[PDB]
Amino acid sequence: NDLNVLVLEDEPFQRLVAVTALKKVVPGSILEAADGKEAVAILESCGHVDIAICDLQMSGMDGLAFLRHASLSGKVHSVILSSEVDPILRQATISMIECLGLNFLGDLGKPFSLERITALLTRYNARRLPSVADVVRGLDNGEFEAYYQPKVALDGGGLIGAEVLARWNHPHLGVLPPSHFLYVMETYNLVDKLFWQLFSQGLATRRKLAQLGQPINLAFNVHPSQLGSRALAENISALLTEFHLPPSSVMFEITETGLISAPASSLENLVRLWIMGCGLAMDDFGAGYSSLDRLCEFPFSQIKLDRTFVQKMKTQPRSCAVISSVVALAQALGISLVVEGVESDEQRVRLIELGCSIAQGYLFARPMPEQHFLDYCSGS
Amino acid sequence: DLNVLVLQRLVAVTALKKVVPGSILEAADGKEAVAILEDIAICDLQMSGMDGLAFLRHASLSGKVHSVILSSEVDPILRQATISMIECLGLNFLGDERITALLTRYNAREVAELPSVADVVRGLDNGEFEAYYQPKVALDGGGLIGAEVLARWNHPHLGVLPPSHFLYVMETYNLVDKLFWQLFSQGLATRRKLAQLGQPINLAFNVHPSQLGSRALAENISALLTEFHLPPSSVMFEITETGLISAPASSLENLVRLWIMGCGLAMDDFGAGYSSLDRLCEFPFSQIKLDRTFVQKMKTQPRSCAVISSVVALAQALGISLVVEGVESDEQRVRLIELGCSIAQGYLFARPMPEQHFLDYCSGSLEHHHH
Amino acid sequence: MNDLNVLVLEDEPFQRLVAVTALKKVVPGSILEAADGKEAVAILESCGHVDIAICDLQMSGMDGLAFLRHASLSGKVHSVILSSEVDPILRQATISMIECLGLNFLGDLGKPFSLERITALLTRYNARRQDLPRQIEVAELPSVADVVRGLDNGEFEAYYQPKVALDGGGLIGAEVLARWNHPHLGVLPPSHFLYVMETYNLVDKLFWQLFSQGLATRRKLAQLGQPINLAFNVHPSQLGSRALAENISALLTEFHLPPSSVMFEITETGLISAPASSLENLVRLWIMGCGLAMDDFGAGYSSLDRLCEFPFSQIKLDRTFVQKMKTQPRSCAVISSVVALAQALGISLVVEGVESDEQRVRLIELGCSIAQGYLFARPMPEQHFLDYCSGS
Amino acid sequence: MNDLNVLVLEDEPFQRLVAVTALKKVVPGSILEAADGKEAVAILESCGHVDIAICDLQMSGMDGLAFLRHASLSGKVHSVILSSEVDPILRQATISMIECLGLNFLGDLGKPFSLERITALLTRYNARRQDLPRQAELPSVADVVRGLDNGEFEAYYQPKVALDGGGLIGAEVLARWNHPHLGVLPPSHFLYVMETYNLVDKLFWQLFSQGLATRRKLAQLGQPINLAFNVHPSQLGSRALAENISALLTEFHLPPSSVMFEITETGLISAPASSLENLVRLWIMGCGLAMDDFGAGYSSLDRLCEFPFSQIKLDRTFVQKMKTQPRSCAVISSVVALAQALGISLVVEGVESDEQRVRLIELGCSIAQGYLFARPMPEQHFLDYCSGS
Ligand SMILES: [Mg+2]
Ligand SMILES: [Mg+2]
Ligand SMILES: [Mg+2]
Ligand SMILES: [Mg+2]
Repeated sequence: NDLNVLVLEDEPFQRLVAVTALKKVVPGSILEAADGKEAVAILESCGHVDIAICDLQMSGMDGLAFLRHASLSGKVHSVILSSEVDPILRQATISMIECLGLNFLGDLGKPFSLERITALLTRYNARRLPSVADVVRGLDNGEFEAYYQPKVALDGGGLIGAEVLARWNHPHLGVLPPSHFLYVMETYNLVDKLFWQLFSQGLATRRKLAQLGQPINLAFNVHPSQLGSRALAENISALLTEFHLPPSSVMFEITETGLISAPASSLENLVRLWIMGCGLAMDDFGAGYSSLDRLCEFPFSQIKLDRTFVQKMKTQPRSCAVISSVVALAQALGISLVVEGVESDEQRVRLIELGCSIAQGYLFARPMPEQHFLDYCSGS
Repeated sequence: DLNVLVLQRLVAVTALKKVVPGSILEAADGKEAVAILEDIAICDLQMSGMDGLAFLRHASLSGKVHSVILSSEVDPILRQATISMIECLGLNFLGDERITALLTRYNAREVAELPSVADVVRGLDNGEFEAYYQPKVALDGGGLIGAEVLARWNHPHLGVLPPSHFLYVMETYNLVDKLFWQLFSQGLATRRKLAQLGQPINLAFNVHPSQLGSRALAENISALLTEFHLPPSSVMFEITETGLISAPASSLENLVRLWIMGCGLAMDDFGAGYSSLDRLCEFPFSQIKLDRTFVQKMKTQPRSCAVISSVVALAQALGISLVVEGVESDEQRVRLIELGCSIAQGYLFARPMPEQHFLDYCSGSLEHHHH
Repeated sequence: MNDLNVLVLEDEPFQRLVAVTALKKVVPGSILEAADGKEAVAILESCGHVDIAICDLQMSGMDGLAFLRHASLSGKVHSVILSSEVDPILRQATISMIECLGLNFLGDLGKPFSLERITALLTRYNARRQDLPRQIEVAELPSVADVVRGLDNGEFEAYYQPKVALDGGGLIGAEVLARWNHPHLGVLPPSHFLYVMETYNLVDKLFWQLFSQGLATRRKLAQLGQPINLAFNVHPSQLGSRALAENISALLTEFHLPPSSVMFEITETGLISAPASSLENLVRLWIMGCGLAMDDFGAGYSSLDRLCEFPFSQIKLDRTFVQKMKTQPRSCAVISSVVALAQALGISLVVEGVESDEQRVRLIELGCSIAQGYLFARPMPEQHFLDYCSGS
Repeated sequence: MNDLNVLVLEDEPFQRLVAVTALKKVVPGSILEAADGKEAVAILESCGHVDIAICDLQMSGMDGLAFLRHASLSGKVHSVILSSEVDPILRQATISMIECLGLNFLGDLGKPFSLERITALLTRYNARRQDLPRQAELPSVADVVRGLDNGEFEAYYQPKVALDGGGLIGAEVLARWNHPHLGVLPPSHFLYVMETYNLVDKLFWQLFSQGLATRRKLAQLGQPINLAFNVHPSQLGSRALAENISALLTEFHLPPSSVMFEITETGLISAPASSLENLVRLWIMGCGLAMDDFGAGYSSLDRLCEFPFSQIKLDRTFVQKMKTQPRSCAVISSVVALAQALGISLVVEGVESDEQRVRLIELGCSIAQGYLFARPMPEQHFLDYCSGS
């Protein structure tokens, strides 16, 4: 009311029947393409397209490449498939449409039953938690921004470094945390993609900080799956070069858990980064069995313990004992320890009493976007 | 007749001008060693070492060094990783006078060893891996229905090698993807010739399970098919039943795109789980294949025959093809025909061949059929 | 949000520890732990509700799925998370199978078990909590103790289900099936006791009670000139005892019965999961001359190869195969392959769960020959069964 | 390339089936399956040689590392393949730890087994078949059963001492076989088997009453040295343990406080809650409790609402690693810090040279065991040792 449908249908009689069925039910314009090249030109100059329709059973490798064109244009919202999808590959097909960053509206067979074209229109406008399609589009569209949380010294004011955190400017929900997209990115293998957007932003921020005479070390989280990648280390350097920042300006964090399930060849990237001089933190330390055995076998330059140690100090003396033990450990290996989630002064002094040097939490600073951080940094 | 580059820099070099008979070059950094071109590179790898990590890197794709002694005895804790890191560049790793001990080791370096990681990375980089082709044939008559594309290494000293001598390496070092694209385009080229000889014959490529998780496998396959002006159905992709079991969660995206494109999809080593019949049901493979042990155990085991029968019925009821592997003799060829099998691979027809042998096999076979 | 309730089923103490440690950090509420069926059913019995069960679908020490089935009958469980992110092709089928139990599928946990991922699944749960069916403590799921006393008070009766030819309904044999004459709940099928008996090693006790009620009946049939063989289910655990085959033979002799008058049935999963030492009893029953049937068949072929000679005279197709015929027609191809298999081995095929005549005709069309199900005859107590066995 | 014997250890029957199915297609030889230890050991005894053991170090109903240790001593096993690619950082330690047993490590299998990866490991095996071995009389199951049924096991005692001085604090009670033919044997030659055939408990009640006889002597003498007895996880099962321990202490006129129980970290981790209730019961009774073999990490601390341990003991390997693995010194430091902050004692084991006695002092360690001070002794020697002090 009024919609804008684009049908891709090669076979001319089929085209004829389809479009004619669409006139009856579809309030609004309708466009027509006899192949990929003609459809990609209807795109090359048109506004929004509410629904794209094409036939994946009949063709085939054209239909797929089209949908990508549909995807790349940024101009299409939803998809109806003009053949019935096989029950056994239903979810496969939907998921495939959604990794294009298109919404799957539905499917139906030629010649179209008119009641079925209504069902899907009603359903469509009825769409007026984020979906897979949403995440992919958000990512293909530079909506993801880097946030910054400082690692400060507990005693004094301090400013030692920062953890780069992923946030998403949602056009309707606003700023969101990883739990609302990492699932999707994790499941569909977009983590790498997000990583490189953020790593670039992060280095740009690192430059502005070097321009300002600030030794703020920027720490990035690396997903274990990336650790298996052939050229991660070689790509991190190429960018560190392109940006004229030195290795040591920068640090990569990997959880203890994720390090457990990491791919056979993870070490090839890890020796790289270590030699290079990049700092390497083992994050959420104390999560597996052999935590102490791990530090032994890999020269991590930092250890981080998480929100729960701090919270548990007061009510649970065993936490204090392990905080102290860890302090000793970092102390004896000559590396840094960051204690996360400090929210109160009580907590802060206790940590000092125990021996901890670095912290993060809402006491000092919540995660911040580039500018608020830069301002924060101009001040210590 | 012996080359040394190295990169206190004077202690080892007078200790070298006392040892190595030949041409001794030298440089202070990457840039100056990269110019020092116009056999052995000794290396300090607590250079820490991005400069310590520019050097070896041109060196490797330059084809300008073969072997690497480090100028430092690194911390045993990441000695393995560091060795993997060298070798992964395609450079051989000798070690850390113990000095002269390894310089005559490899100036000399007979039942000889399995290839090193470095060996395999090199061969991969220097076009030494070649597609071979084994025909799928109509048991009744003499094919020719298709061909499987296999990987062999034209190793410079050892001759032709089967995957046992390189695939572990590539799997552990995430190099299988790189081999696949090499052999895939080789196979597409052969498929052109095959059309050009009037023999449209489907070619099947084995896909490694890890590859199915890769973001744009199917689309690349798609682009490449367009480049070679070949239709999707001239090509097939085979994945082992167990491989599919261990496959990444994203795998179905690639499989559905291939199916939708119209390439064939074969489930290879059918029956190796655990859920075999259930799995066939949930995905529409156009072909399943039996391991060669099924045909071998046909004399001893009435059971082997039974499962062949069962699978023959399974494929005919799904309207898909069945390939039986391991056909080594004529008596097992006729037994297979009683059982209702139709397509086969095996030594009786042809072991895997390099392109030209395969083409000549094809010509001959066509000529035989026409009489 | 509140006292979330999470039960983790994990066999392997180091995975359990990793998982539990991660859950403690992030889950608001209690984390419960089970290493085996016994802990798991105990935890279930004492709990009022279990909001999320985290389950590993292949364990050595526990059948995860069987616990889920039992759990679904309890009323107490909202949702399931799987800790094996396995098998892409079979993933939908695995989901639906969970969903047909009553259960809600939340997602899979990775074998990392990343804290971020965990909170996603919790937010996800928490957004569904209301829309989910109420948790009630169903009193119809007899407790372990309660099962244990029934089994000590002679209230388990043998029922008999005929196996018949598909064209006609001519009698061929029958399976003996366990029913519980529950003092106050009525007559219960295996859904209501078998899983408990399996988990507390009480199956062997049930088998000896039913096996002799059955031989009694087989004796009466012989006397009637009715050559109907009776088939008894042997659970894999029972194969544990080196003397099973010898105990079975002493008992057959005691009842004046030849081995050929009887058959034993083991599931495919059971046969697969048994140590070779244990598989030696089947070889023995086979040599004695008993029939042997491999039960709930249909999954693949690798069970054919466990033993030097295939000891089985019969194969039975899993009940679900008839239901899937319309629902998923590719399953007709498996029925065909299994028909072809049985014929090639020269053994018989039974197809179970035949309820309508439209199924009967299709099964005949596929080449099936012997069948069990509601369409022909319900499980009967002895006298109804005996009377049924007068009509040819 | 033929007549191999391959042993597959696999807990989980579908995984075992897949592996065995793959193995039969490709191995020229025999494929032997073991679903547990009871089966692994039996296959071991009948076998005479096993070319390759395929083994999962992370199983539920079988300890894969234990079995490999036992196989290593039998000298019947050449190579190992691991059925998991687990843990890239800890991989080199794992390989070394295996090679230190005297087994050649071949590689990992992807734990749904590929055919071409099997024949690869096969070609690797063949290449390495004639390599130089390494390192010894292993008694059989039958032998252990009769040995045990015939009172051949004796209690030995190892003092726990102050690292400076040599002051006596306590003693661990140890097991030794007084074997009719091959002499005095340590647990390396019997415990694994007892562990896997449900015989440990029987060994325990013998040595416990032997140890009680010795404590009671010490107590009549007014020499209060607590004796620590190792408890195996399986025994935590029987809910009667503590009643039975309490009843013996009574029979011997001793209080709970005179005695201590030791349990390994991995033992503690492997245990159902139903079992840890038993540990608590001993602690409520007033027995001492130690966690043996400590130092992997911190996860053990959080299994019970109350930590029931008064003592923590590091493994021999730590003293040993001090040189060839300097980083481990940090962990000792760390454990010292832990133990101290917890207000419990820390025992370091396997101290040989006074050189390494000095470093432990630096690091902060106080209590110890090892050959520097006193080697395990039979009753009477130990009774005299104590008399000195
Ligand atoms: Mg982090
Ligand atoms: Mg193949
Ligand atoms: Mg049955
Ligand atoms: Mg001890």
